[PDB]
Amino acid sequence: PTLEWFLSHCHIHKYPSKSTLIHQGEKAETLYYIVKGSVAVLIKDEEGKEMILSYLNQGDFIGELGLFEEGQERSAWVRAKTACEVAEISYKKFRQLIQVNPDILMRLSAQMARRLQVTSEKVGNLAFLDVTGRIAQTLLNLAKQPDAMTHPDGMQIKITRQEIGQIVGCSRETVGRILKMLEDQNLISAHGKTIVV
Amino acid sequence: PTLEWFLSHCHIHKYPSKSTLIHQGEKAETLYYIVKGSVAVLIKDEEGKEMILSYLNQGDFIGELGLFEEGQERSAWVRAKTACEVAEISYKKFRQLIQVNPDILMRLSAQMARRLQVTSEKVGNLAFLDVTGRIAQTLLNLAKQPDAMTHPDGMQIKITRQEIGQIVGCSRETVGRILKMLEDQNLISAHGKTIVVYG
DNA sequence: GCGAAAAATGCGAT
DNA sequence: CTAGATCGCATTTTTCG
DNA sequence: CTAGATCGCATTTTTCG
DNA sequence: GCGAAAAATGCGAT
Ligand SMILES: Nc1ncnc2c1ncn2[C@@H]1O[C@@H]2COP(=O)(O)O[C@H]2[C@H]1O
Ligand SMILES: Nc1ncnc2c1ncn2[C@@H]1O[C@@H]2COP(=O)(O)O[C@H]2[C@H]1O
Repeated sequence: PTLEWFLSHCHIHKYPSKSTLIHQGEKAETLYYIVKGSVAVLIKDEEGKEMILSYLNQGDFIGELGLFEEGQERSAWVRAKTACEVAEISYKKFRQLIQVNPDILMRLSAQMARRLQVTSEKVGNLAFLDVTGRIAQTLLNLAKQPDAMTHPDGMQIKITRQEIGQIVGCSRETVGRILKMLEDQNLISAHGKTIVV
Repeated sequence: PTLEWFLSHCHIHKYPSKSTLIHQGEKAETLYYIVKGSVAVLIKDEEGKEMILSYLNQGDFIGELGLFEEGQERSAWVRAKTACEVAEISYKKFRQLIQVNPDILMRLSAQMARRLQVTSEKVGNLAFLDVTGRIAQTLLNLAKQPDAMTHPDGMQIKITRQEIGQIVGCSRETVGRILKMLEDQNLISAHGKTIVVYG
């Protein structure tokens, strides 16, 4: 619709399965717009480990956190999860775009409000829950949002235990030791591809 | 300027220290703008624990995360830390003050801008750092906000060991038990209040 | 600027 | 193995009439 | 106490030409 | 739409 004026005012780039869409700490002067696919958002800790703050997808503005005050630079890594096509465009341009139309400012603004929410619940989650109850939370959230292939008795996921650990905050060998517990209990199913029965 | 206009249509109220401005859960439909004083945004889980996602001062907007979708709930309690002056409009109303002047829709979104970058880091200090690290990062965090009186060396923050905990996630005990030595380490000294960078 | 009362802290071996 | 979490109510420490 | 973390490497599983 | 190659897993006494 309105978001139609934008799409054809930006570019279409190509990034394969693993390219790092944007890197931490590098003066933000352009916002991406995932056309097809899904990137993942991550910050890391001195010793090297990563944590997956979020999983953006098909139609989510990216790297916006700075279109509002020059002098800023990245705050997280974004590496394409699948095959992603990103709609590139500078901040200034995009800016003079808003003066033409307002509506388009009223879109991501939301996007960045829905995240401010979720993330609060991640702190709500990381501090009010022990790893078990957190893996349960994270499986549901992945049984939700797209890509979760339907299955006979529920939704199906495709994620590595090593990976769960990152969204959550625990170690490789607990995520998987928990999944077995859940497995045994009959809450889900497991095999490199888990089903959240 | 582009705000006196914004306050033009904006019933304004004076809330007293410690008053609940907003309930986490309640149906959301009104915006707010703090023209004086300051609040604190906090979440709390059923067994009774609480957390401080942040403190909000003058110029800050509050309860604006339901402003984009019809039918959200207020995502967290907000309680005046002092006596505030708060202006309100009403969602439906705001949306109109936008079409006619989309600028007032900017300032706000550049706020959340930051708020997201910030609350984001909360998540990262929490899963990455130890209670200590998170106190060291908390002391400085506060040591530089609208209320840090200048001490000959560094400055004088004013806080209780329990606020810290709420901001950190650990206990009333472990905080001090963890503050004593951080003091013996000789970077700061406490006693009812604390001074950052030697005292 | 003095109190009584309301709050905020400290203990530690599990 | 290690970081923190805890509980009953005695104390400093703070608030404001 | 009690929830979680580690490490070196045989197996398994999943990925990529 | 096979297979070597490259990643993810499972173990526990501490
Ligand atoms: N908590 C979050 N939830 C979702 N997306 C985020 C979050 N934090 C950062 N990002 C995204 O990651 C991007 C990294 O670059 P920017 O800081 O430009 O903008 C950031 C956002 O688009
Ligand atoms: N993570 C956060 N950081 C700062 N403020 C927040 C956060 N989460 C919620 N809030 C604020 O608290 C308000 C609670 O109600 P709303 O969701 O309407 O709007 C929310 C924001 O104004």
